[PDB]
Amino acid sequence: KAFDLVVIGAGSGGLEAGWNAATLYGKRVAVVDVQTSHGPPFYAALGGTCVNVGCVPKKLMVTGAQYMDHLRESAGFGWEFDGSSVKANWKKLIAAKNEAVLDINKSYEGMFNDTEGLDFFLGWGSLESKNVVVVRETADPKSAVKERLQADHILLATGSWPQMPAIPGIEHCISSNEAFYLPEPPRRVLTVGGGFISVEFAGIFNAYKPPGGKVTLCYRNNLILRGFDETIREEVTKQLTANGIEIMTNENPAKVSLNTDGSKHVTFESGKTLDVDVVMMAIGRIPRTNDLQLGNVGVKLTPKGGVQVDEFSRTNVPNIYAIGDITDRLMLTPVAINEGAALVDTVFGNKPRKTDHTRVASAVFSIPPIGTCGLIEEVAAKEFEKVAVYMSSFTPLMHNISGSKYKKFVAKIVTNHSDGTVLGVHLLGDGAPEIIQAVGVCLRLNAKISDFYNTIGVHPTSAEELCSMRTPSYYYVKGEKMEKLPD
Amino acid sequence: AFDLVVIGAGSGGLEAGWNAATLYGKRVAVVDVQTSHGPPFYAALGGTCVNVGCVPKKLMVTGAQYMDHLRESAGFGWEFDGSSVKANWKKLIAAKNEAVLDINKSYEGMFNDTEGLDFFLGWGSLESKNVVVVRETADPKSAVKERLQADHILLATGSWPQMPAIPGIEHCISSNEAFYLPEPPRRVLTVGGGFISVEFAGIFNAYKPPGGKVTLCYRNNLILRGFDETIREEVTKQLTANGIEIMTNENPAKVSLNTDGSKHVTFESGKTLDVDVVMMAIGRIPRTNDLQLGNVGVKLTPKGGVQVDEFSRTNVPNIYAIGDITDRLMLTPVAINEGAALVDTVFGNKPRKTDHTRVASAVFSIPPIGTCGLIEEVAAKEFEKVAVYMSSFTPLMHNISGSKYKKFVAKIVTNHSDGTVLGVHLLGDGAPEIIQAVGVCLRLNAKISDFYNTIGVHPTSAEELCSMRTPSYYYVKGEKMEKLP
Ligand SMILES: Cc1cc2nc3c(=O)[nH]c(=O)nc-3n(C[C@H](O)[C@H](O)[C@H](O)COP(=O)(O)OP(=O)(O)OC[C@H]3O[C@@H](n4cnc5c(N)ncnc54)[C@H](O)[C@@H]3O)c2cc1C
Ligand SMILES: Cc1cc2nc3c(=O)[nH]c(=O)nc-3n(C[C@H](O)[C@H](O)[C@H](O)COP(=O)(O)OP(=O)(O)OC[C@H]3O[C@@H](n4cnc5c(N)ncnc54)[C@H](O)[C@@H]3O)c2cc1C
Ligand SMILES: FC(F)(F)CNCC#Cc1nc(-c2ccc3c(ccn3CCC3CCNCC3)c2)sc1C1(N2CCCC2)CCCCC1
Ligand SMILES: FC(F)(F)CNCC#Cc1nc(-c2ccc3c(ccn3CCC3CCNCC3)c2)sc1C1(N2CCCC2)CCCCC1
Repeated sequence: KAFDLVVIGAGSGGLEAGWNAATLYGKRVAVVDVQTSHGPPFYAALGGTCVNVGCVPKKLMVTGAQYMDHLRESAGFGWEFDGSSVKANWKKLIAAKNEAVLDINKSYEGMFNDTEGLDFFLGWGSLESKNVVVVRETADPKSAVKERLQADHILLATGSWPQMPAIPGIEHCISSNEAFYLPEPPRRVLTVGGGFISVEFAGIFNAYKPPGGKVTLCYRNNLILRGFDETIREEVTKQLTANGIEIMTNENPAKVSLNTDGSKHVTFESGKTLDVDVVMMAIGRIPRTNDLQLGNVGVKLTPKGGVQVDEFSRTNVPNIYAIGDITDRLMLTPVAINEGAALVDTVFGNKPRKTDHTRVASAVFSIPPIGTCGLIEEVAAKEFEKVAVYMSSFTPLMHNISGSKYKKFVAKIVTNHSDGTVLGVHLLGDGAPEIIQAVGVCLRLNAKISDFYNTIGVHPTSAEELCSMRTPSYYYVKGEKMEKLPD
Repeated sequence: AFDLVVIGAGSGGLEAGWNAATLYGKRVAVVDVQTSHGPPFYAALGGTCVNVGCVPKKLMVTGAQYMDHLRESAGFGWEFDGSSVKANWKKLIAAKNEAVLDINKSYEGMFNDTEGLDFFLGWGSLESKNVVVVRETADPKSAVKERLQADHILLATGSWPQMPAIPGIEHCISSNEAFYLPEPPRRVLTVGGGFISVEFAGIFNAYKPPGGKVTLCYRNNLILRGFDETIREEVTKQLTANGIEIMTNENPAKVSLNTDGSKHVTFESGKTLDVDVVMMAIGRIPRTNDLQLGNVGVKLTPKGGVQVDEFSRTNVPNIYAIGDITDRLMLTPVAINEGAALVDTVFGNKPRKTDHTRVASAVFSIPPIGTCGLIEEVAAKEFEKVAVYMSSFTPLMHNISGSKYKKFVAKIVTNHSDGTVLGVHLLGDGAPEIIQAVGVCLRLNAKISDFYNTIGVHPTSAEELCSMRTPSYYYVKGEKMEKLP
């Protein structure tokens, strides 16, 4: 079996590369993955982490969680019903999520069956030589060989995996993988970590918890969501707290033990203790390099765990490439897709293309959600002499009527004040993920603040706030925050 | 005397008045017929948008969307006593009224606390080229309250619902009265295919009592003329899917009262229909009749609008007109923009004119619409080679929500000679929020490549705009075809 391209990992980046190479350039492509559908024992499968245990199921479950707010908020608009009859059925949510993910799994299987020159191989891929991918029954190099795929080009696209801390009792904890299949919703749950996964699941568990429940989120440092706009970091903290979620900053689990009833007794480094039914570790994700036998061929890793690549996704070994989370840069599905498409254009279409990793728009599906693109102000302050910050914060009108007055919308714009170029936009509130997409197009066009405030607004929307800010709220000159420019 | 007298304390009038008083310290007078919302005049301090337009409409559509939320929650495991569910229209209106009144009071405070900015209650009209007379009523013979001497006069009285001349028209309401119905109508007929008719059809559909039915009729074949045709057809389907009856090629010919107070509607086709409310939403016309424009010779357009040049100047020197009274784009942000540009031009020697192209707008139907720029059939007449990029899909949540019919539609129209985006048209939840930043993109003359080379935000409906790289069909010399010749 001799192929133009062998892809290890049928995920976001791998599938884009395979589909493009086969359909746009008529190449013979083989793609390897460990399962054809979502779930245990391997969780990720055909379609990748995003489809199976990532963006897709997460979005469906956050959507379900939002109905706790919708039901309560409907009363302010005249909707009446027996509030004591409201119950949330977790099994129905999981079952419905499983059907939707499975429909995607089945669709991708049909893609392979019907696309000439695009073949799927079930098993574990690893590097035997520079031009041979071996597929084995299990991740263990001692397992039986299923196929040896001769490859002119090899693409490593195995994604990432939850990082689990080595504390006593870690075996009593779960990761996001298992959270997607919990048989019942935890009455008490501890989500460990300050990143988007911990925050998003905290909102899910908070909505579906049985009566007398409580969600606690802990984070080793002082403020959650490191890397996001600081104003938004503080606001989501308040709006999470306002919805019943306890946030434990400057705390970190030291050990976990079992109570007689099966619940978990958590002890933190500070000495505090907490009894919960589930402990979900979401402290990070690390590149999935352990099963590929990279040493057989000499593929180098970076000082971090990621496969080292240049801007064209080339490793140090000729004709072996790597994209997506395994490179440990921006762990986002659309980035992996773009890298895979650019790689195929470069290798097979003599159209050199490289992914732009700046000005990438992204979102956090907390409740309310975050939408962001570009630099935060403290980063821009170290790269530009004069930086201006335009800021607007307000409780939308519907939320004064709804009774959720804590739901303040935040809109921030960071600019290079020398010429007004927009460096970053940061949004908190309903619709922020949908708003920020086209803002990404604006930033690619090097839009200036005047391009925004001279655009006529759409009324009434939250987005029009971005076109209503023409005077900076404060500045950073040579890195120093100040309300007004010197002179 | 006054540097500026503004007739109409609405979107454009208040922007013009506020800017002139605070940015240039000019002495400004503003006239309006009411200080707070509601009958008999409905519009008041704050304009149509605040009192009987964008703001209350948005609140009431938000309330209407909960009918879908309550139903769709079941697909995600939520249950509750469905038989205990009631949509309390009176609570909605009461909540809406207090929100609008709070805005009325806010503008009331603005006038009291801003020097050089004064408000006069009454009906304004043109006595001469430098005199605005304020009377007690719209009747030109009613008692005079004030005579405002003005170096500059701004006409900003907005528009008014159009009503057809059919027997029994008096028994029909407009959008004005719809905001104050004491009870939600069990059976309602909304007349017209425009955005007001569609938006209120969804409001009435959500709050109607048991056994209710919303019917929308339009005199031609397809509602929402002027919007993208793919969206026009898909909106029709999704309105039908939610229980709204859409009567195309039908037009009321007469209305009479039944013995129970309901209305008996006879159509031109001979069909009949009994409803509790008939809402006329066939158009909006410039509100010029009460101004006595003949006293000074302000010329009107053949369609009834106050004729203005690019800087909002009438044919009479030092008399200007902005907003819906000009019969251009009847949008609040446009009126605001025209008002600010006028003041900058007149009182700041910084000539500014409003750009009326590539303006983003929205329809808060269920599902909503977001649009900016040209539709393809207009572009086809204006450009030799036009490409249309089209994508339809079911958002993830609607695979399990129980509303499979809620397709999201994304359309991009470009000048295929250079790929310049000429229009973007969206249908589905989030479209109003998505299209705002698209307006910034069109200002920057974004090309289709600028969209599909931008990395998407996943999972969102908006990322579909960055996923269309190949045209679905073209227009060449106005001729539709799948492939180029
Ligand atoms: C809970 C969660 C939520 C997320 N939400 C979002 C979001 O909202 N937006 C967003 O942009 N990103 C999100 N991400 C990130 C996104 O899922 C990843 O960045 C993206 O899936 C990376 O794709 P990839 O091609 O690098 O690898 P993946 O998509 O992870 O695909 C890797 C595939 O390789 C397979 N594989 C692994 N080892 C082998 C082997 N030896 N042989 C054969 N196959 C193998 C796996 O089964 C897997 O299917 C989320 C991630 C998580 C965990
Ligand atoms: C139901 C509905 C929904 C709408 N929704 C939207 C939307 O979502 N988005 C959007 O952009 N636009 C919307 N519009 C349009 C928007 O309301 C108008 O385009 C905007 O208000 C125009 O403002 P203006 O300054 O032209 O006049 P207006 O804001 O209408 O103000 C005119 C004012 O002048 C006063 N007046 C009139 N005659 C006299 C007189 N003789 N003397 C003194 N005062 C007088 C009136 O009382 C009124 O307050 C909607 C309109 C309606 C009817
Ligand atoms: F939520 C998700 F967004 F994740 C859902 N998945 C998105 C997708 C997809 C997709 N499905 C394809 C698909 C799916 C099924 C298919 C075929 C070809 C044949 N079949 C099955 C046959 C049936 C019946 C005949 N009509 C076509 C479908 C293609 S190709 C494809 C694209 N991607 C490439 C790889 C990643 C996704 C192709 C390029 C444009 C964007 C989407
Ligand atoms: F539809 C909306 F809901 F959006 C309407 N509200 C929008 C607004 C406003 C606004 N309010 C003002 C306002 C409102 C109240 C004010 C003052 C100055 C003094 N006051 C009184 C404040 C007192 C304080 C005590 N409590 C009573 C009110 C100013 S000035 C003003 C702005 N425009 C002015 C005219 C049109 C809008 C100013 C320029 C930026 C846009 C908004």
